[PDB]
Amino acid sequence: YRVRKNVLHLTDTEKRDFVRTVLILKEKGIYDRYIAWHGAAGKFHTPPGSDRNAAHMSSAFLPWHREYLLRFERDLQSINPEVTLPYWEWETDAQMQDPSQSQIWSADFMGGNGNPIKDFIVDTGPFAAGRWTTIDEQGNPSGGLKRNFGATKEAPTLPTRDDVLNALKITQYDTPPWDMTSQNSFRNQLEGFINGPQLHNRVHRWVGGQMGVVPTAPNDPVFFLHHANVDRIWAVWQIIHRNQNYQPMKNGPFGQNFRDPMYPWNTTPEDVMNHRKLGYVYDIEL
Amino acid sequence: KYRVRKNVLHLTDTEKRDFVRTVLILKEKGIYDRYIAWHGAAGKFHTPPGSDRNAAHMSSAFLPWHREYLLRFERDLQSINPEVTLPYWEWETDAQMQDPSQSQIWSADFMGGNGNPIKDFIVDTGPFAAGRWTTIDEQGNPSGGLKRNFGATKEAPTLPTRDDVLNALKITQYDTPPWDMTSQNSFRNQLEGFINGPQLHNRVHRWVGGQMGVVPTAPNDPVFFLHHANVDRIWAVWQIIHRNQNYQPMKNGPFGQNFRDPMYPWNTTPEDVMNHRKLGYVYDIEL
Ligand SMILES: CC(=O)N1CCC(Cc2ccc(F)cc2)CC1
Ligand SMILES: CC(=O)N1CCC(Cc2ccc(F)cc2)CC1
Ligand SMILES: [Cu+2]
Ligand SMILES: [Cu+2]
Ligand SMILES: [Cu+2]
Ligand SMILES: [Cu+2]
Repeated sequence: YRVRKNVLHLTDTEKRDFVRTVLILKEKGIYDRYIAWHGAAGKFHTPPGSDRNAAHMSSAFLPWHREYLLRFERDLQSINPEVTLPYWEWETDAQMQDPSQSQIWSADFMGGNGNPIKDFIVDTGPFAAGRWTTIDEQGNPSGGLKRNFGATKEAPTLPTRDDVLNALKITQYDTPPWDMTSQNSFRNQLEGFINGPQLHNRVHRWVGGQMGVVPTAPNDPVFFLHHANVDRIWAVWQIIHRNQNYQPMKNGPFGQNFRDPMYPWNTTPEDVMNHRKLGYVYDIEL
Repeated sequence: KYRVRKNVLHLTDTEKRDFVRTVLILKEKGIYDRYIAWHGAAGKFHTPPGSDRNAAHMSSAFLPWHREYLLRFERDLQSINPEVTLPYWEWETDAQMQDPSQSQIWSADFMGGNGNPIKDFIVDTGPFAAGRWTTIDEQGNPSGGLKRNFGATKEAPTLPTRDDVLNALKITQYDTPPWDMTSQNSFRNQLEGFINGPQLHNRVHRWVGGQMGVVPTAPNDPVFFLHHANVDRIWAVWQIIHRNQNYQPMKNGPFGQNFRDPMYPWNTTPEDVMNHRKLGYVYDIEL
């Protein structure tokens, strides 16, 4: 009942209402809760000793962020019942010679790249320094939003459309030991550790700035449109592989299994396996 | 009103045994680690960023946060054993003793004893000793055992007394602006222990030492829950005395500190946990 559109197919009002609603949540102090939640899960290892955490590098990577975006979208609609979370189709932006000139990086939406003159501090758009305060790992002020498109050796370019399709061809959702080293795994493949960095992981490194590391990534509002696309690819995969379900169903590390509570919530992957059941849908399904 | 919360000294041998085992079950399942993480995560959620106030401490939300914290915890106990309830450690009566480190609460059948100076004060007695109990650090990585150092600090060589508790109950205002560590004439700040600190709640932490000495790793010691159960009790008693004194601020305080503001990392508000009886439990001193 709640359509989630593509950024390029948004009206000027839809772009305006979305941005404005985010700034309100920021002013209310609700936005910082999500920044903290994301960082808090990143240090919750399942189990302690492994490199697997509640939100990343394991099987719960996809359902966690789905619930994450869901709650966020719910807080959006508590302000404006018409606003929904759009998605950034970065696989299509890769077609451009220079993706930074895309309409998603316009001054009326997310702003542009960082300014090399000003330590790559974002000085354009509604989320520039002085109009948008960011925090660091410890929860202290950091001094502005940063962005450095394709300035990394491991990720100088965005992933391609072919990368997305090759990921959808995978049969298993995930494979043991449900981590960074999982092979033939759609979860691990979409995350981006298969000959990394790729896809989701590559996009983070590509954007740079706060998006470059896990604990500070949600400081950039593009984080939510990026994962909305990640959530879409997962949704499409479920539609293709109707007979394939979430893995592991159990006996994986606690907090990674199908009926396990996902820190820091009581929500289980089962509770968020069907995005239609959650009350939203993507425009490509219509 | 149906779930009695008793005193550790008033517990049977069976009740102590059942409680301890239940804690060990939650630990093995991986549920216990959630609370350690929750506590540490709120300690770095500053309200607002820049200030010394966090979601769980050094502010007005200190008391309702831990009440909800203990509430959720007590519920996870009953998911295992529906008869087990969370006891409280009356540290004010232990202060009466010549040596508090001799309380029956520090016996091998409950919480174990003090730390071993030979092995960096690692606990080697009780059900939560090294090898029977794994602990984690700030970053969420294994730390290698529980520590305890009773009264080894200059600013907290002794536990707080009954008079400290009484004098705190004599305070009229729940809290005062700027609703933080420097609040004066505040029951919250008093009971927390920043008034000539460390005192009361804060002093107990520093007294026990080890993981209990710092905020992010404090829940690694199961005594953390019996300690805050006593802190919650004193708060409950204060509410009974001053029935028309309510939570402050009702508004205009930092977000997450107000009466109807969600307490990170939950959606629970101080209003939702203002009446402990409505939460489904009571303390034995009320009967
Ligand atoms: C490939 C690589 O080493 N990285 C490490 C950094 C990481 C960044 C990141 C940030 C937030 C997330 F929720 C997930 C991942 C991307 C993958
Ligand atoms: C007085 C003092 O400086 N402290 C700092 C250390 C702190 C310990 C502590 C641990 C966990 C809590 F939930 C609350 C408090 C007690 C107060
Ligand atoms: Cu994430
Ligand atoms: Cu991400
Ligand atoms: Cu605490
Ligand atoms: Cu405490």
